[PDB]
Amino acid sequence: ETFSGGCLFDEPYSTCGYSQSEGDDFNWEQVNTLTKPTSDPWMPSGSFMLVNASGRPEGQRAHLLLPQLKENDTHCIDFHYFVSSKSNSPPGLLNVYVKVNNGPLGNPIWNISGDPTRTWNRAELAISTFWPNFYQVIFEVITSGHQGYLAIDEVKVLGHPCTRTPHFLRIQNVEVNAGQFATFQCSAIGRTVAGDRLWLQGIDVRDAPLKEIKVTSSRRFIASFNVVNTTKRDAGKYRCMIRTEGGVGISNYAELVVK
Ligand SMILES: *[C@@H]1O[C@H](CO)[C@@H](O[C@@H]2O[C@H](CO)[C@@H](O[C@H]3O[C@H](CO)[C@@H](O)[C@H](O[C@H]4O[C@H](CO)[C@@H](O)[C@H](O)[C@@H]4O)[C@@H]3O)[C@H](O)[C@H]2NC(C)=O)[C@H](O)[C@H]1NC(C)=O
Ligand SMILES: *[C@@H]1O[C@H](CO[C@H]2O[C@@H](C)[C@@H](O)[C@@H](O)[C@@H]2O)[C@@H](O[C@H]2O[C@H](CO)[C@@H](O)[C@H](O)[C@H]2NC(C)=O)[C@H](O)[C@H]1NC(C)=O
Ligand SMILES: *[C@@H]1O[C@H](CO)[C@@H](O)[C@H](O)[C@H]1NC(C)=O
Ligand code: NA
Ligand code: NA
Repeated sequence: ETFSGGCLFDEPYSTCGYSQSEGDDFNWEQVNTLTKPTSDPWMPSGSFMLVNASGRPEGQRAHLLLPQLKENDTHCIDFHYFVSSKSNSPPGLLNVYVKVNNGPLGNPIWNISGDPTRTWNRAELAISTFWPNFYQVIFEVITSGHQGYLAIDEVKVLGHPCTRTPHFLRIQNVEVNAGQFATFQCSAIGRTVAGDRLWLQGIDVRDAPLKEIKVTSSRRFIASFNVVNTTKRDAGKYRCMIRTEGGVGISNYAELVVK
């Protein structure tokens, strides 16, 4: 029993290999408004995972974890999400995390500050981590203190590149000596436009600046990030990150070596 990674929440979520945490503050609820309706104006319809934020203080955390995914083909994760609030004010933050090969949680690769618009919005994830390696998508709500709803009514894992996000190509470790720049060549397939934010995130390390985006064709660009005048207190793991109006794409972790 492997898992596609995805879930309509029509069956119990453990059917999809989704799980929760007992190490945090609560749990997501699983609802179906067709089988038990609700006259709550701020409630969405259908089958979904819900956070009810009523009588929850600020700071409270709750994780819905995807099965570990061990993909061969370049693929796409998209989820569909909903937020509502009685106040014109948000019920919580929603964060998406990726741990790769059982690693540290790291930072949210994608997040909304949860503005309560009671509509559904798509977001797609383009993760470059493949068999024999694996990763785990983790949905984390953190409550604002005000009442309302955050919901996810379906996650889909498709076997093709993401449409609204470029995806990165394997990026190799970088090795240099001392007082001299270290260049990361974040090479992608797809299109990038104005709004798009592009960045190299290093754990425990101040982020290298975007140095340039060099577009080679309608389907290929390289974003390059320069860590200048390098020392030992610079060495660690780096990753390519693109945020577009549609999703987030992330390369594998490249490592930095200093001689
Ligand atoms: C998001 O969180 C909110 C806080 O937990 C929920 O609001 C609560 O919703 C319930 C609705 O069931 C409401 O209280 C009802 O329950 C009482 C306790 O049993 C009861 O006295 C009333 O309901 C009915 O049940 C009794 C027998 O049990 C019968 O005598 C009657 O038939 C009676 O009508 C009562 O209305 C709360 O007022 C409300 N709590 C708060 C603090 O706001 C939301 O439901 C939840 N959203 C969803 C849809 O998940
Ligand atoms: C991702 O790809 C892995 C590649 O291994 C081989 O898979 C078979 C089908 C064949 O196409 C080979 O040429 C290919 O390299 C898959 O690994 C599995 O391969 C077998 C079929 O499941 C299986 O007997 C074997 O035990 C298994 N594991 C290994 C390490 O070889 C893997 O299944 C695949 N995952 C998916 C479904 O994406
Ligand atoms: C979370 O997302 C916002 C955009 O909503 C971004 O600018 C902010 O800095 C992000 N923080 C992270 C990366 O956790
Ligand atoms: Na939980
Ligand atoms: Na659903």
